[PDB]
Amino acid sequence: MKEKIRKKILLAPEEPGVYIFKNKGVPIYIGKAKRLSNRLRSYLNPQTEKVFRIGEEADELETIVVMNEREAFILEANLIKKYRPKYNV
Ligand SMILES: [Mg+2]
Ligand SMILES: [Mg+2]
Repeated sequence: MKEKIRKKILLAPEEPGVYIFKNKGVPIYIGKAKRLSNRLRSYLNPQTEKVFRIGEEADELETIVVMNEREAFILEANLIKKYRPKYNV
C-alpha cells in the first residue's frame, strides 16, 4: 500500500463517512463507515484477498465526512451507482 494512503488511513477521524479508493483518477472501491478510522484501519490487516487488492491497487484514497449514518448510507449508494467501481459487487 502506498505510504500516503497508510498515512491517510491512520489520520482518518472517528466520524461517519464515505471512502473512495481510486487508481489513476478512477474509483475502484467505495464504502461507508460509522467511524472512518475504524473501518479504514481494517485495510491495513487484510482479512480477504479483495481487501488486499483494493489497498495495493489504489494510488489515492478520498474520504468524505458526513453528517450522520443516514447520510453515509445514501451517499455511498449514490456514488456506487454513479461510478460502479471495479471492486464493488
Ligand atoms: Mg459498502
Ligand atoms: Mg442518523
